[PDB]
Amino acid sequence: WQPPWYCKEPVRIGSCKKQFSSFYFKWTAKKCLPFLFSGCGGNANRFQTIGECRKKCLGK
Repeated sequence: WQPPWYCKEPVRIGSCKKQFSSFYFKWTAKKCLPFLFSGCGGNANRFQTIGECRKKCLGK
């Protein structure tokens, strides 16, 4: 692994009055940080558990 898209890909929440759990891979950290996603306006840097986290941005 060498870093592709995901790691440097921006965190987006969206805007509607319910939030679902998410993790984004933080590029200057080297691990995933938690947030919550609303639904109405995200991207694709969102790992559903912290075990999916490492498969896009570490080579594991």
